[PDB]
Amino acid sequence: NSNICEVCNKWGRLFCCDTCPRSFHEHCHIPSVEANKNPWSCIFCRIKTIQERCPESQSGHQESEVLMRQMLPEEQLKCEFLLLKVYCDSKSCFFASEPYYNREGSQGPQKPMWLNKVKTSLNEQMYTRVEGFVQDMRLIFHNHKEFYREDKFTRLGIQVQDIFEKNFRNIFAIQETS
Ligand SMILES: [Zn+2]
Ligand SMILES: [Zn+2]
Ligand SMILES: [Zn+2]
Repeated sequence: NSNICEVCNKWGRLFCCDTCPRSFHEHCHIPSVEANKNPWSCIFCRIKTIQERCPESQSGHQESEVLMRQMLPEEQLKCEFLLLKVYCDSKSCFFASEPYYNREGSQGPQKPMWLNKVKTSLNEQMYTRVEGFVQDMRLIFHNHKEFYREDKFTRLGIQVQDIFEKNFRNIFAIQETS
């Protein structure tokens, strides 16, 4: 197994996957690493198993169909993995915790949003459809663009949104387009 956390790239108290060489901090894995379960398989292994069981699940889909799916166990898992993929980028630190807004010439957003809040919402099964999760994720970056306006700090929102969007298209097998 790896000697660093797959998500945050630091050593510490790590839990090791039994089916691949990844390791995790307890609250870096999503969902949080399970108390018992020997063997234990991480979210990367669980996602690979879904595709292996149903190879046709990788054929191209329309985004509009994906968004309307109900959050059954497999879609819940895919959203947890997509959230994890955003936490795996170090620039996710800017969007993890509750923001505040006091900048000359800007007003804060109507509905603030952040990664930890989305993490809690997923854990408490508050989203009924994939659309709920995706809308909150996109809102994080949209609020950031709007608030920071012409400051070059707006680019962090662009960069982290690109990681989200790429991973969304991969995990949910969105039909490739020009
Ligand atoms: Zn970690
Ligand atoms: Zn694994
Ligand atoms: Zn199948």
